[PDB]
Amino acid sequence: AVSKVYARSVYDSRGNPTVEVELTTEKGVFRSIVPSGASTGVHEALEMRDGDKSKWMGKGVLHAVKNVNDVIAPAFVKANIDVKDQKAVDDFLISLDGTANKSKLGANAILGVSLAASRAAAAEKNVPLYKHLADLSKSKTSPYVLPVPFLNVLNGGSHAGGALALQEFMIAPTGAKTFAEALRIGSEVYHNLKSLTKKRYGASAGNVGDEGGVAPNIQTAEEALDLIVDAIKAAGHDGKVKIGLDCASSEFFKDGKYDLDFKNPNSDKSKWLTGPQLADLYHSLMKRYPIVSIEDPFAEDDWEAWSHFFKTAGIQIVADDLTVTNPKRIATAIEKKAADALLLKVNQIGTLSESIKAAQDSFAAGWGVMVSHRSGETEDTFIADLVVGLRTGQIKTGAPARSERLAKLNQLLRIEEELGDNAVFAGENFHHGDKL
Amino acid sequence: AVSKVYARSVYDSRGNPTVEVELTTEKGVFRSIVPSGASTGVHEALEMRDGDKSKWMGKGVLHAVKNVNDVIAPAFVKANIDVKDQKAVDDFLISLDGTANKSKLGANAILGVSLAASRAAAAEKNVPLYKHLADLSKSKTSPYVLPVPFLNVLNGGSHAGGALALQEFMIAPTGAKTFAEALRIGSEVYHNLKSLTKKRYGASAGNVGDEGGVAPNIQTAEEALDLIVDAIKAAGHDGKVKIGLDCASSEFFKDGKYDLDFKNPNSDKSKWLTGPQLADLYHSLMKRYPIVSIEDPFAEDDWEAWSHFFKTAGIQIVADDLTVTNPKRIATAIEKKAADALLLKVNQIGTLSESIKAAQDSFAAGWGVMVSHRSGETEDTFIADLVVGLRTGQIKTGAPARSERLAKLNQLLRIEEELGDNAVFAGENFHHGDKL
Ligand SMILES: [Mg+2]
Ligand SMILES: [Mg+2]
Ligand SMILES: [Mg+2]
Ligand SMILES: [Mg+2]
Repeated sequence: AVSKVYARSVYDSRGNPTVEVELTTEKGVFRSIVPSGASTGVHEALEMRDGDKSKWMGKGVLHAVKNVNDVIAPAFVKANIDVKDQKAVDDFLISLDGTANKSKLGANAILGVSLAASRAAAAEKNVPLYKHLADLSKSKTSPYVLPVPFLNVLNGGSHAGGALALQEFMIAPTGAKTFAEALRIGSEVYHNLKSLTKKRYGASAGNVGDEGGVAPNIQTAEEALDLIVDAIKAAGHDGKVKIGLDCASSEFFKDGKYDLDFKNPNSDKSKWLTGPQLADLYHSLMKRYPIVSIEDPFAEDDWEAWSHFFKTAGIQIVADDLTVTNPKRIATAIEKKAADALLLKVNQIGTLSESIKAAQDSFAAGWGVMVSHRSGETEDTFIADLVVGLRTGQIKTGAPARSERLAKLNQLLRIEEELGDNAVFAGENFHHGDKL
Repeated sequence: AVSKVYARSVYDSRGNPTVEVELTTEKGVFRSIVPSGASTGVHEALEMRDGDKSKWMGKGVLHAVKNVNDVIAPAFVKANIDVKDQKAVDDFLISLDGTANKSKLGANAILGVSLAASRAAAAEKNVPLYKHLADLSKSKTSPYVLPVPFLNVLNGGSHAGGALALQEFMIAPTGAKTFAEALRIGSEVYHNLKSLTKKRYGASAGNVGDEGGVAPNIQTAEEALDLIVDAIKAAGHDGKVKIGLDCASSEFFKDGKYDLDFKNPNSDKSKWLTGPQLADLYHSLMKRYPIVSIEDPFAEDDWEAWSHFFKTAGIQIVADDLTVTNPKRIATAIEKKAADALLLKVNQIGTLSESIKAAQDSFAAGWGVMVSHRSGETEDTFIADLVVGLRTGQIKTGAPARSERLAKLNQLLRIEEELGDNAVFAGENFHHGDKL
């Protein structure tokens, strides 16, 4: 029984204010913190900011916070809802906002309540969060599946200063036998990468991006990939580690063309690429490097481009800004055969229930599901329990550096240990972890 | 009644393993995570690493973990100690190691148990950590004192790739009325700095160091301070923000001289400076910038240089590597009049009890106490409750970027809120916050 709902302003991993919510019950106080992206898709739910340039550079969230305290709270408490009933909770919240993109109260106002409720519910059932989560989603729990982590060891695009267009370059230790081993191999590659990087491009190149990866000032994907393969090799893990990319192409799409030098204000329009051209580029990288997954190869509404590449790709193709964890967007994606994996971001849609549906819809279509954090994270470890609850077999929560990332990775170590013989690591079958 | 003592290996903010301890009582599970330094003094208690180059590059902690699980555990449980008596807990652990520097079990194995015990006690006494702490240390609680945060917005030395020798360039919002206000302005400054940096030094210059600060490739302190001052002004906080430094001189002390270009393998020996020469430089900077604190201006055992400088300092002079949170070392410094402020690090000494004593002896001698994190941090927020419990009035826990840093800051916002009207912000009186 909820006796209280309260919100406050806290800081994210980038030093920007964010919403933190606290829910009180007979069982105790439950907390949750909302994340925040940088390369946020146009179709994402509304993230409300104060816009006051005299405070936090106009990035405060007093309004959103106010909505929780002044509007949401009173009613919620009055409603007397069963926290164990996620759908109920969410329905209430959505009903309260009334808009399609949560423009009334704001997604960051709603999310926090939604997430806090699930925590309170788990306490009530006297079960671990990932367990309640599996319950909510009707996932198979025998056994549970530990996912393969996709570590963004090299940052580009909007996550770091430099010429690199592509946003994330990740390593996936699909060759590990357990979650612990995977993370060990992952950090080993990471340390080698930092050394090489400094060695090949100067000390400064070893400084890090928003997500904790090294951020060398290079201009081609080839140079980034060469470093990674050399690092994997130097670490002694060749063949056990694969690569995944996050192109975040919408960030550089302009006038129906893709600008690979978009970070340069004086970019050369003649160099801009067409969908098909960009597809040729991707293909070149695929043939040369052990890439097993590409995210956002084409812009958020460039449907034809995704569908075209999809038929020749032959590897996991993840939709991020294209789907925005929105069941309706996914249906279209599914119809157009544009991708084969969903990038799940609680904050793109705004409610847990809606996110769980997105996952269920994807899995129903034979798609894969990759749970993810946002570039602006917090000490909150929700997603760790989530990926296990949903049995996706794959997560992306950063490089093995910067605590907003390790918190989730460490959390996964604790769960694996707890589960013992009741869990298996996804390994090479990460694409369809849910079916393991 | 402690039923179980357990430990596991987790990862720090740089991707290196570390010790995580869990203490189980009738009241629940209490956890603690140990931080790890980079520019560690020769006198620090022993941090135990495995040295198996085939795993984690030799930085494993399996041994320390095993020490806790197989050595400390059984004897601790069987001892039936009362967690409420910190002293008895610590005395027990120390006697068990039996070395001057915790070289048998490792300080990293010991600290986790010591700190975890204090959490369990607080639960038992049904009080917030900071209160239990203020209790353990006989601090005056009316009101409580909230500390000024020293934010390390510009990183150098061993914390980042680049030429900059001095380790940390910090801002301190002493001209704020509340901690919440302090952090607010601190971040605003921070955002301004990052922008300016990128403009003045280039995109890559905005990338960050280990502690969340920007890392421009500059060679002089003046370049650094100039960036900062412009940032303060630009953000509109001219007057409310002061500057602090962590020179970490021990790292560049060689042959009785100081090398301001120590990262350069071709450093110019003729350029190396004498103590008095270095002191000159300092006085030069203090004259031109609102610097209010200097940490480790001289080497760990270069006593005479310290004593010399102290005579005409006229500002807070903090001892770090020189004192290593060691009472015996503190005695010496007080006597030789080397500094007037202690840098408190539980991991430099090893037990909560010993660290408390250190603070007490410092306050007794009329010194101030700056509570501190380590460059290799975790999601643990213990020090937030610690600074408050000791009522020091000042803490250093990083820039407002990277959750290993924000987690502590967020936690202080929470406490501020909770204390309400029963607490004051130290402001301009940080030096003697304990006398407020
Ligand atoms: Mg994005
Ligand atoms: Mg993405
Ligand atoms: Mg140091
Ligand atoms: Mg220091």
